[PDB]
Amino acid sequence: ADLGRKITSALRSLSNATIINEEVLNAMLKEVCTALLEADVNIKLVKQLRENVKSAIDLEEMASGLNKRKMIQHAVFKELVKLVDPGVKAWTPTKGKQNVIMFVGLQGSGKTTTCSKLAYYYQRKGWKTCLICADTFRAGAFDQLKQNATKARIPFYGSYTEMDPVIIASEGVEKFKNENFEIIIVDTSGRHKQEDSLFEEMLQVANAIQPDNIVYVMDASIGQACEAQAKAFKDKVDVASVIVTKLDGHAKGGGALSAVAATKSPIIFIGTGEHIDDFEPFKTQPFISKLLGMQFTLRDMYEQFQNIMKMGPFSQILGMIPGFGTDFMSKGNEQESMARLKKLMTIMDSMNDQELDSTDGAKVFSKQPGRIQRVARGSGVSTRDVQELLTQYTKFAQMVKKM
RNA sequence: GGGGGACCACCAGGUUGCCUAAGGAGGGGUGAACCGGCCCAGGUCGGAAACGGAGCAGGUCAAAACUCCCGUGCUGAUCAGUAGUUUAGCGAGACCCCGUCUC
Repeated sequence: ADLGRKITSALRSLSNATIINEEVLNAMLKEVCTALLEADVNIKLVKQLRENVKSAIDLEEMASGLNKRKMIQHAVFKELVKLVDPGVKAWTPTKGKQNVIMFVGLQGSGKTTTCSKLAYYYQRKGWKTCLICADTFRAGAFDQLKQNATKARIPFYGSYTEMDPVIIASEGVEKFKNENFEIIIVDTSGRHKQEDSLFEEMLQVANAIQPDNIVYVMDASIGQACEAQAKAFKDKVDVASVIVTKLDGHAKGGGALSAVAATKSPIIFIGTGEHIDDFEPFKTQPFISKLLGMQFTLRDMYEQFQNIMKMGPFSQILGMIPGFGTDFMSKGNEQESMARLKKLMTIMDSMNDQELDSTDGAKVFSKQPGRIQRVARGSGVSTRDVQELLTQYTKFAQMVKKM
């Protein structure tokens, strides 16, 4: 979210000036290239983007009569497309039946986190996922995967110390082909801080099973050293994809994105932190756009809050829409405003059908002050917080019936 | 957490009356608004945890209080007028005819 501010500052530097000449475009691209280099992005490819922008739109030829800065922002957006993502969306849905997808990461790339949290989105969309943990050389990560996975009702077939990921993955697939499942995600192990050594075993697994998709997990902390690895990743398996993880902990994600774009592949999923909810599919060009340029009852409010928290996760889509304004994007590192909503929902759950189905619950609570005091017995929140909720509901209903 | 006393309200259920014009050891419901108990999701408090406390939704009633019905005794009142019994006459009159007389 820093690169968008740095290029929005470059757009504000284009605006509010009465110059327009080649020097302003030069000084703006001098600030754009500085922002890309401070991300990580390679000065050769950035100067290639710059000379492509100049060869596309010079200012020596006269397209006489022209609204400016709009097609300039569009050309900068277009060249940042023609480098970050190769175009239209990478194919996210569930690819037919039984969906055998392989995952190979790196040591320290949050293999357990990615392989745990990718299943929740397909389970919420309505697709049955099954994880085969062939992480044979990580006995502790077996226990972390099981402790994080038993809260999600997922079957598991895999034992300890068989030393054969081929046999473990094959017996996993042939046992999850029993109850007619749909997605089979196979999580393979780590070795040697992988030089050239696990790809032989992964070719053995692929020759044994013949999977459908192969997705490799990459980090944002590596930066411009992703290229030599990605050459091997895209020469050994052609039909394969990337998941770039760990964005909020580093300032070097754009360099990894530029390395993947220079090695010419589309990216399906992306990770944005350590929490469960920090994964997003790719809406490629609108990600770059959102980055650069931005009778009502108590039961009715409770059900609308149910619908809003049902549209809950969704934060990179719902929070980056034009028309919001400045002074946001942190709100105290984004946690408590989503957390207190469930608390207010339980304060509303401390009400009965009469209070929730009456016409004006604030008027009913003003007529009967013991109804305010009855919420505090079962919600356990303070009566002051109940009264603050009722004043917020009163102002809310006033803004609704005036709205 | 382990134990010794003292007091209040009630229930089951066995004997009962210095008790009634009658006083069921009946059934049901709310148990709300903080004022009965139990199980207590989520949450909160204490704790490093195990776990435990106050306990909300929700469910529950042999045992806080309230209320309804049946039975009960007093008590007005309604219904069918059911029940088993209680003109005529007289005296005068015009003209004509018949005789007499005179000129």
